[PDB]
Formats: sequence, C-alpha cells, structure tokens
Amino acid sequence: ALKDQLIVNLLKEEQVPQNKITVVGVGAVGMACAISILMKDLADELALVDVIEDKLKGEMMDLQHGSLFLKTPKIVSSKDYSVTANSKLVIITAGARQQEGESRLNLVQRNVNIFKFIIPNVVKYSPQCKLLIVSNPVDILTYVAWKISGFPKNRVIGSGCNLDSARFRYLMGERLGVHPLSCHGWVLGEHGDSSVPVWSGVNVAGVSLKSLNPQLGTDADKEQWKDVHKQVVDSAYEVIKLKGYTSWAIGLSVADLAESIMKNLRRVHPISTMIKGLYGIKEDVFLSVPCILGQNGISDVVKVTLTPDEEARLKKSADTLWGIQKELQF
Amino acid sequence: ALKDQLIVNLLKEEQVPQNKITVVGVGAVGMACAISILMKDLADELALVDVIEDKLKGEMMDLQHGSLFLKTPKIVSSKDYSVTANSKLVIITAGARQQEGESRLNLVQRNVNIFKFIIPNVVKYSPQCKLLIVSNPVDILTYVAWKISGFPKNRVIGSGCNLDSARFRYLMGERLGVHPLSCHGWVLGEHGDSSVPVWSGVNVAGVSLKSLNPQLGTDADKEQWKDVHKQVVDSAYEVIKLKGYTSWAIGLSVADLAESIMKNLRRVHPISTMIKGLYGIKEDVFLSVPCILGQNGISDVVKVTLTPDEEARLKKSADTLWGIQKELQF
Amino acid sequence: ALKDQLIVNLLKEEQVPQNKITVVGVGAVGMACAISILMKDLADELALVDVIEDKLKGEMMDLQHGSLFLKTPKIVSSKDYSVTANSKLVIITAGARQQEGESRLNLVQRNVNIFKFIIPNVVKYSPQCKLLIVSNPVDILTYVAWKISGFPKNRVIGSGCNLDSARFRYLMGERLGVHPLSCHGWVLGEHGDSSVPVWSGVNVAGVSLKSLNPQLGTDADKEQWKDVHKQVVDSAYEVIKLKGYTSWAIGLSVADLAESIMKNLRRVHPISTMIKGLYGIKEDVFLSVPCILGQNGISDVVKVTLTPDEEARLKKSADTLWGIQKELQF
Amino acid sequence: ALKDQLIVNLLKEEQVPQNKITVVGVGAVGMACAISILMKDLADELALVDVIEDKLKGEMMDLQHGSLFLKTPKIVSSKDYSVTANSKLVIITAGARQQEGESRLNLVQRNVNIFKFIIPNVVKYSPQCKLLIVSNPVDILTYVAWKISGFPKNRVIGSGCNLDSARFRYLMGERLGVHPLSCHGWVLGEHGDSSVPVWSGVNVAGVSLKSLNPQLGTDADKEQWKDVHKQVVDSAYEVIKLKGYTSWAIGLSVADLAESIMKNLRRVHPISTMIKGLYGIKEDVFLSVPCILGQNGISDVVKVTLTPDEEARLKKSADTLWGIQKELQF
Ligand SMILES: C=CCSc1nc2ccc(NC(=O)CCC(=O)O)cc2s1
Ligand SMILES: C=CCSc1nc2ccc(NC(=O)CCC(=O)O)cc2s1
Ligand SMILES: C=CCSc1nc2ccc(NC(=O)CCC(=O)O)cc2s1
Ligand SMILES: C=CCSc1nc2ccc(NC(=O)CCC(=O)O)cc2s1
Repeated sequence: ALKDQLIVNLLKEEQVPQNKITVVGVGAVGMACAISILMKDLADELALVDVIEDKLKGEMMDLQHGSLFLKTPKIVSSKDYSVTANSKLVIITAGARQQEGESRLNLVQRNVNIFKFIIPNVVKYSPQCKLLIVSNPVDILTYVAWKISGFPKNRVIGSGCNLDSARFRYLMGERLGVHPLSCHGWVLGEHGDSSVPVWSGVNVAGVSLKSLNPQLGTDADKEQWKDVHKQVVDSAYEVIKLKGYTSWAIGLSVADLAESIMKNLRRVHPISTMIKGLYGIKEDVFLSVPCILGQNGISDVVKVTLTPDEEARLKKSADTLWGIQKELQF
Repeated sequence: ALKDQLIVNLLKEEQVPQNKITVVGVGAVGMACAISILMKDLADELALVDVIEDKLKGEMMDLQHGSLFLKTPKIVSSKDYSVTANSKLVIITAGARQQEGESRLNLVQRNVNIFKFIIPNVVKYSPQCKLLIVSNPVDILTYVAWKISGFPKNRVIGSGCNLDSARFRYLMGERLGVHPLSCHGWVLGEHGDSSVPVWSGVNVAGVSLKSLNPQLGTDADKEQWKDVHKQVVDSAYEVIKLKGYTSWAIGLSVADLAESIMKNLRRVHPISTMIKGLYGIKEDVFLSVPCILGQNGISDVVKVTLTPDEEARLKKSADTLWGIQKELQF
Repeated sequence: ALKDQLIVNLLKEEQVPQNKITVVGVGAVGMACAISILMKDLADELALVDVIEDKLKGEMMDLQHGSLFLKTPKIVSSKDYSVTANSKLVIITAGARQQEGESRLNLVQRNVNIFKFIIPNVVKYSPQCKLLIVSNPVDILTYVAWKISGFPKNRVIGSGCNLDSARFRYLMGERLGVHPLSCHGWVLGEHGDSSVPVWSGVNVAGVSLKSLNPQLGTDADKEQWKDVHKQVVDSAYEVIKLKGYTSWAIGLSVADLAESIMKNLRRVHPISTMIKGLYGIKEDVFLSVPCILGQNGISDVVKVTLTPDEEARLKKSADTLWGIQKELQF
Repeated sequence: ALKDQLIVNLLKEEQVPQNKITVVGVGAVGMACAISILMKDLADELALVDVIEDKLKGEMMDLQHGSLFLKTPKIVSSKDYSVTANSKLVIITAGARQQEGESRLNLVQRNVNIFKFIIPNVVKYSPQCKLLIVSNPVDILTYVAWKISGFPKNRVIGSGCNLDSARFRYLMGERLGVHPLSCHGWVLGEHGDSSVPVWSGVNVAGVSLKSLNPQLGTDADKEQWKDVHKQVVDSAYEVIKLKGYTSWAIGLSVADLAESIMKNLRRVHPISTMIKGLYGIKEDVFLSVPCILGQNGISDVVKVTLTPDEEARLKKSADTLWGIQKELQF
C-alpha cells in the first residue's frame, strides 16, 4: 500500500482528545458557534450533533472541506452522543426559536422537553465537560440543564447576557465614537425583556457617565440613553424581522465564552448562574451577573453594587424568571 | 452633550479606509466570506451590497452586534454602490447559485446578465480595486468581469480551484493520516466537472506519490486514487444535496485568497486567470493554474510541467469552457 | 534562468508597501517591538534602522530567517533612512538607556541630540507616517519629536503610560484572581517616578474598588494597595536590577499601540500627548492621559474626572516634566 | 477583605493547567521560544527554569508585565523543577552555546553534564511530558535526553533541521520572488555542517526545480544553488558573528513545533529522531528526517527517497554523529 510505502508508523495508541468541544444543534446559531470556534483555534476536535441526518452530515462535510485553512484536525458528527465523548465543553444550541412578537419565555415547554433527552445523553460521555447553554429562554434552560444534569452549578453556564452587554457596548461606542473594547457597561438579568442596564457602572476610562449626567438612563435624560437599552432588548427581534433569525453575533459571543473556558482566562462575563443569596433573592434563580469564567466554569461571582432602583429592577427580573421556574414540569 | 463633557475632540478627520473590503451578495456564500474575513482581521472596513433591503440590513446589524469580538471597526451596508467606495478588494458572490443535480455551468447566462449591472457599479466607486469573482461558473464569470470592467487582467481574479485543491489536500490527508498542510497537490482547470488533478506533482515532504505508485490517479491504479479527484468534483453536489448549498469551505477559501491579496504575501494559489498562450490555447479562456497572488493581484504564473495526459485533460477543460463561453450574449 | 523557466512574469514589479512599519533602534526594546509586531501581523513590510552596521545586519537576518513562520513578506534594514520610505508607522526606540539608580529624565540631553538627527530623517522619507516615541524620557521626547518633525500633534504619540497601566492591571488581577483584561485602572502622568494612579477609576465589572474600601491607595489602607503603584513605579528599575534591561513588556505595549493605529481601532490608551488646557496646565507639557488612538493617531482625549488628591498629583507630574523641558535647547 | 467584598468564591479549584509549557533556560534562545509561544497562545501556563536566580526572576517579571496583551494567564519561574509540574511539553534550551567560529559539536560534554541534572528533574515532575530538545548539538542531546529520561522515543524530539529548512525556503523564496510558504524543500540529517539538502524534493507548486535544471545543487549549476545550502549551513555562524548569537528564527521554529505538538496537527517537520532501520543505519543515531508531529510527539516517519549521493551524504551525517554519541559518559 502507498501509505506504508511513504510512511513508517512508529506508534500505535491514540489517546483522548485534549481540548474537544461539542456543539449540539446545527441550525444557524449552532453553525455560527462552530465557525467562530474553529476560527479562534480553541479546539483540537469539534463534534456536531443534531437529529436531521442529511443536514448534519452536510454541515460537517462543509467544515471539513475548509480544514486546510484551519488548525482543528478532527471534525466529526453523529446523531449518537457517543461522538461527543471526552468533550471539555459542550454547547447546547438546540430547540425552538422565538418568532416575531413571541417572548423567549414562550419557548420553555418545547425546549424543556428537548433538554430531557439531550442533557443526559450529553453528560454521559464527557466527565470533564462544562455545559454551556445557548438555547432560549437561556436562563430558565440553564437552570433546567443544571437540574437534569445533576452537575455542580460551576459547570452549568448560560450564554446569558454576554451578547446583550456586547450590543450595549457596541451602541455606546457608536454614540461616543469609541471602540466597544473601550466602552464599559453591564446589562444583567434575563436575556430577554426584563434585562437591567447597570447605569451606575457605565464608563469610559474609569469615568462614570452617570457622574457626568445623573439623569443617564432615566426618562429625564435629555440624550435618552435608556433607548440604548431598549435597542438591546429589541435587537434579536429587529434582526429576526429583517433576516429571519440571528446567528453571527451570538456565535461570536459564545465563542468569547468558549475562549475564557478553554484557555482558563478568568475573565469576567455577564452569564447565567445561580444567584440565590445575592440582592433579595432567596430562591434558586438563574440569571446573568458578572462571573469569573475559567477551565472549571464559573468559580467566582462578582458582587455588583447596585443603586436601589437597579436592584429593584434586578429583583423584578429575578421574580419573572422564578415565576417560569415554578411552571417547570420535570 | 454627554460625549463632549467626556471627550475633548482634537481632529475632525473623516478619514478614508485604508484596507477596505466589499462583499457583493449576502447569500450563504457571501456571508461566509464576510465572517471569515472579519475573523482573520484583514479589513478596517467591511461593506456589504445586495438588492434585498431587509436581508442586507439584518446581516449587517447581526455582524455589527459582534463588534466587541472583532477588530474591524466599521461594518456598513447599502443597495447603493457608493457604500463600496475606496475598496482595495471587491468580492463578488452574487447571482443564481448551483442547484441540486445541476452543473455550475447552468447558471451562466443569468449571472452574465447580473454582472452587466454589478461590475460597472463596482468599477465606478473603486476603480483601482482588485476584483475577486466567486459567483458560478467562476471561470467564465472572471472572464466576463474582466471584459466588462476594463481592468488589466492582473486585477481580475477568480476563486477558481483554490477550494478544489483544499478539498483534495483534505481528502489526501485523511487517507495518509497527515494534516492537509503537509499533503501537497494541485487540482487545476475548471472549478467544476472538468478539473484536472496534477498527479505528477502530488507529494508529501517532497516525495512524489507517483514515484511510489506510477499508476497513481489512472484506471490502472490498484488504490483508485482517481476516486479522490472524483470526490473533489462531486463535493459541491453532495453538500448541496445534504444541506442545500455550500458556504463554509468557500468562505474560508475566499478569505485565504483575500489574505494573500491584502497582505501582499505572494503565495501561490490555483485560481482563475487568462490562460491564452499556454498549453496551445489561442482564446481568452480563464481557468485555474498556479498563480502568485499579491497586492497587485496576479503578477506571475508558475509553469506547471504536465504529462501528456494531464495536458490533454487541461486542454479539454479549456475547450469545455470556451464552448460555453463563445455562445454567450454579451 | 531557472526563475524564468519556473515562472512567467505577467506584471512589471513596482515596490510600494501599503502597511509598512519602521523600527528605529535594534537594542532590546526595538527588537521586542519588532518581534511582537511581526507576530501580530500588522505590517506588510518591516524596516530596521540603527547606526551599528553588524548588529543591524545580524538582527535583520535573524528575523528574516523566521519568514516561513510569519506573514510579513519583506524585512529590510539599513543605516540609510531611505530604507524607511513610505512607512505608515515609525517607532523610535533609539537612544541612551537608564542605568540602575538613574532617572529616565537624566537621558534627556543625550536623546534630544540624537532626535535632532533621527526625526528629520524619518519625516523625510515617510510624510504620511505616525511617529511612535518609545525612547525615554518618553513624554519630553514626544514633545521634542513634535517640535522637530513639523507634524501635527495627533501624529506624534508617546508609548507613555500604556505599560505602567498594563503593570498596574497585571498586579491588580494577581491580587484579585481575575484576568488583567477584566481589571480596570489607569496610571497617568509621566512614564516614570511621578506617575499618578487614578484610584477613583479602579474597578472590576464597573464596581469601584475605592467605594468598597475608601482608604484604597492611602497609607491607611490595611491591604496597602499603594504598594501596587509603588511596584509600577519601581518595575523598570527592579527588572533592570535583575536582567540588565527591560524588553518584553514594553515591546508588547508598543505592539498594542501599533495595532490600534494600523487597524484604526479607536481604543483608549494612556499615552503621551499635549495636555495644555486640561487640569489648569498652560504650557506645552506632554504626558499620558487616556487618548483615542486610530489611523490618524490621537484624535480625542478623555477628560478623566479626578479627586483633588489625584488632580494635584497630576499637576505635580506636569510641573516635574516642565521643570526639565523648560530648559531644553535644540 | 477587599477581594472578598468584591467577589464571592464558589469552589476551591485545583489550578492544574491543561496546556502547560515549560522552557528550561532563559538565555537568548529560551526567551525567544517563550515570547513566540506566548504570542501564539499555545499554553495556559508558562514555567521558566534556570540557575541564575536574578536573571530568571527578571525575565519572568518582564513577561508577566505584558499579561494584559496575552492569553497565558499564569507565568511562573523557579530554580526548582517543582515549578514545571504537569507540563505537556518541556523545551530544553539550556547549556553552553556556540562562540563565534565554534562547531556545535564542541558543546557536547558540557551540555551532556548539564543534561544529567536537568532531564531527571524534568521527568520527575512531568513524567508524561513530551521533551523538545533545542540545546546543541541538538541531535546528540536528543539521544542523551532519551537515554536519561527513559521515555519512549516518540516523546523525545529535537528541533533538528526545522530551522535549517525554514532558512532554505526563505532563501529560495527570496531567489524566486515567492513567499517561502509556497517554496518547498527539505534539509535533513545533522543540524549543522553535515546537513543534507534534498534537491530531488525542492519544488514550487509541485514543479521540481531539479527537473527544470538537471544540474541544480551541483558544482556544475550555472546559478550555483548549492550556495543556498552553503548559506543554510553558514547562517548561525554568520548571525553569531554579526550580533553575538541567534534567537528569533530559532524561537519561531521551536514555537511552530510546539504548535504542532500542542494542537495535535500531525504536520510534517524535519526534526531529530531515532532513525535506526533507515538508510542502512544499524545504530541508535538521532538526526532529522521528515516526521509527523502530534500530541504524542513523533508518531510516524516519512520515508524520503534520496539519490545515491544524497543517501551517502546522510550516512556521512549519521557516522559523524554516532562517532561522538557512542562514547558519551552518563
Ligand atoms: C425528545 C425529542 C427531541 S431530542 C432533540 N435533539 C435535538 C438536537 C438538535 C436539534 N437542533 C435544533 O433544534 C436546531 C434548530 C434549527 O434547525 O434552527 C434539535 C433536537 S430535538
Ligand atoms: C435587476 C437587478 C440585477 S443587479 C443584482 N445585484 C445583485 C447583488 C446581490 C445579489 N445577491 C444574490 O444573488 C443572493 C445570493 C444568494 O442567495 O446566494 C443579487 C443581485 S442581482
Ligand atoms: C549623534 C548622532 C547619532 S544618531 C543615532 N541614530 C541611532 C539609531 C539607533 C540607535 N540605537 C540605540 O540607541 C539602541 C536602542 C536601545 O538600546 O534602546 C542609536 C542611534 S544614535
Ligand atoms: C552541571 C550542572 C548544572 S544544571 C543547569 N541547569 C541549567 C538551567 C538553565 C541554564 N541556562 C542556560 O544555559 C542559558 C545561558 C545563556 O544562553 O545565557 C543553565 C543550566 S546549567
């Protein structure tokens, strides 16, 4: 054989992949995650899982054909979760998506029923994995993945408000003519209608914008900065109305989270975690707060100082999410 | 204003972009080209053009929302080609796209008609850009772009067989247990069914595979390596069958070409250019041969030494394209 | 003749680079800046200049020999400034360096004399460039370079406190178990002994550290955070004491600034610019304040809101610098 | 208190990196390896080891101070090898290096004595690591490390001719006006004066330069291409003459090998390995041949087909090295 004529093999055993990522779901979100992760060189193996065999195999093949231009030497796929074995991170993007005029919270029963199947099959093969939830309603579903998986809370993460804050900072940058990297600002709470812009923390170069205009973000704001948060809240729906779905932004957001996890960076991101104990919250609610994200998931939470109004709004977001948790049928 | 108490302005500027790229067509191919370019930090401004307003705006906004995660500070879109002004590189992906069970050659008149509108508009606003044609059939559409634009031929480049060679190197590498980067070999001619694998040149570490198996790539080949080229030819058809189109691999191939162009690398790529006065060809056929690709587009062609068979197959490819090309209305 | 047998030349070669960087000085700082810039793919051409013939040729060759692992297709050097033609960014690292126990301010007369030769030669061949001053004392020498060059002040930038701030942020993250990217804080003023830590802006996720502990940065501070600023002031001297010189940190800090310039990012950096008209300063003092940096250099300055303490300290740093700059002759 | 006021900790992690790299030796070569590995984001922890306490700590700090600009969240150093624990890859650059005019082979006993300390200490703290030997004479010291470590031969790799080949392709590219990524050719055998350029494999785009010029590489060659290989051989002596040592190219070359290892690429590199069973070699000789480099080190060897004279040159390199190798004391 030509291979043996050309190459002498010196070593048998192949070990476990060392930095494997899995993406569950090959819709537009799932594939945007995949291409983003491949192009950031975060994984030595990428596995894709879905339920539609042709579509899955075709996406797999299309990525494989780009391997020359990549540094991720094994791309594989299957309907069977055995393909996800020894993942360090499994990203769950599967489920129904919200339509125009439909709240993300309306997706809960459909996506809960899917997670009942996906979650036990995912965790079965990957003892070292972190679960990153992207499907919506992401907060509720992070809680659901946590209850179904039986994982510790540090390993179950929701993409949460990482994108909402990315949008906030993009919009802020456009208003100030500064790059989003140098515009700082946190959108916390539900990834959805009840998110909370933390005006008290919005700053360029450590300069609090609120200290320059104490009316910032209030109805009395002459420059109507609240509308930036409104744009944040409406963004998914505005993009859905225009092109049918969203994909690129969330892909890049999830790829940012994946980088912090895979590279043990311990950067702070506003992502879905349990907040029992903070502010007024006495229940097992998941929502976005600033979390330190590393190789073991969320190891620490930053305790953001909130004005009484900000805290009220965050507790309100938490009440909304808890109300839907009480609807969950396990 | 808030901005003005925060920031002391010292320069009005405006400022032209210095590394601008435009993508024409926000279909799946075009947006894959866009995401791969954004993720390779090739451009300081990306402009998108297409004719369906809402689709276009929504793709732009979706990309814009990921700006925090990118290093391309200006992303813009319009139907109006004034948005393309001062591009260094304009990538045209627009037009009818290959359908299931049909040759790329079946798209040719409709895409000629569309290029009759697109190219003068591109030329008008960026008269010194490089044009990179990706729309199918890419070899004829590169010839067409060149005739309509009036550009010298160095500045009119077709994505050609960069992808087919990438696929071939992937498949070869999968056979040999070696990364595609270390598996060398060229598919030339048509980006389509008459492509030519240059078996004479296929090698690993400088070791000609043909020197270990003289029958390599022929009917007489015990290991039927010819099937690897057959897989390259069929790839698009299979991927289209499975997922409806191809996007990721072409996006990555186009970004690779954009990289050589934008960074003046003078790497060699098998890409579409005028072959008049090669291999005994007296017409203005465009097809892939190995080209040195740089800031001034295609500056040089590597004269591949083809066997009589390979030369035969290459002239057959040229004849096939000339036979479609000569009967066009334009 | 081998080249011509291999390659058909299709296009006359005129040698115009589009993203050229020059580094003046091939000492340890200059070669650090060079390698860091080469590894961030910022330039399509790197020129080196110095006055020691052998050292210059050796350094160039050693870089050149790594070209396969890089994407900078041309690396050149000369004593003659014609080698720097058409640079978009010129980075000045040449001059005397501080011994152990010697202030950067003591370098001023020696480095002024050198800048009287270097700066007109650079400006001669690169009329579109930005000048990035790294030579010390950087703040006075940025002023000098500005006066000599006849360039507008936006185009003459000093590396200033970009490094002091990166140190502060590193030290802070090490104290908090957070990546420096997520620890925010500014060190402004002179790149040297009179630099000003802005405690009022020090924050993680927008949470002011000084609000948690109002004693922050004072002698009364039970955790002595003032020592962090001390370590920042002492850093260069401590590293010089230990290894003979500093190189890597400043090389990275200079590559950071070059990225913002070359990619027109408009990020905010604490870098040397004219501050006359802020904080009651009336003379042409240059020092670090947070600036927006892009393709035309410093376009905007952020007016940091300072405590009376911090402001007084900044006025004193200004006074120190004018104390040396007033007497300058050239 | 401040940390605890700011952050709620969720769990006590085992820090324990997944992608730790150790560089032994912080001379010019080691630190160039460190900076290149840092800039290629290959590791989550970098450990440095040397015997000069002050220099070691200086270099560590200088790297640490640039952390803001990197993605390697822990940089440590010690004279104690406990600091190197759980490294996936240990890169040994320590030892005497060539003075001007000095053969690499003259370093041999000094560096064998140093390896007798080093290798057992490395093995002790990372018994599953891959060793990458860079210290000279690299071929013999790869053997010595293999004997002393007791590791399987797959896990003990010498940088070998990776740099010699990179130089060759640089020089070739400069001759042809093509980027060295598109110029292919292999320098094999000893990393030094007896290395063997394999002219039969030298090609652009699969076009054999020797088939265009039958006299290529011969003293009869009109264009004296042999002087390209002479240039390769002389490069380190030339650069050492000019600047006192070599650093950047070897740094880049070692990082490229680290990348193949760490990301399991299974790229092909001409690197030092036990070649017993090839080319008549009956003894445990180490020298460079093209090897498939991955996460388990060298898993496979490509069998290059050498002309009778090429093979003879290589058996020369072999005999030279085994002469010294066979009489070593440890
Ligand atoms: C219990 C019964 C069903 S188990 C189940 N596993 C999966 C996995 C992936 C996806 N994929 C998507 O949801 C992608 C959506 C899109 O096409 O945009 C759906 C499901 S349903
Ligand atoms: C009468 C008007 C003719 S001018 C014209 N300009 C464009 C520009 C872009 C696209 N975009 C696509 O073809 C979509 C791509 C896909 O769906 O794959 C089509 C056209 S038609
Ligand atoms: C009196 C007239 C002489 S003009 C002159 N041009 C240069 C250029 C480079 C350097 N190089 C360094 O100073 C090394 C850099 C460092 O070690 O920081 C010195 C000079 S002196
Ligand atoms: C006999 C037993 C001694 S054990 C020993 N461990 C080390 C570790 C590092 C280095 N460092 C260099 O060789 C770098 C020097 C330079 O290039 O400047 C030398 C040694 S010697």
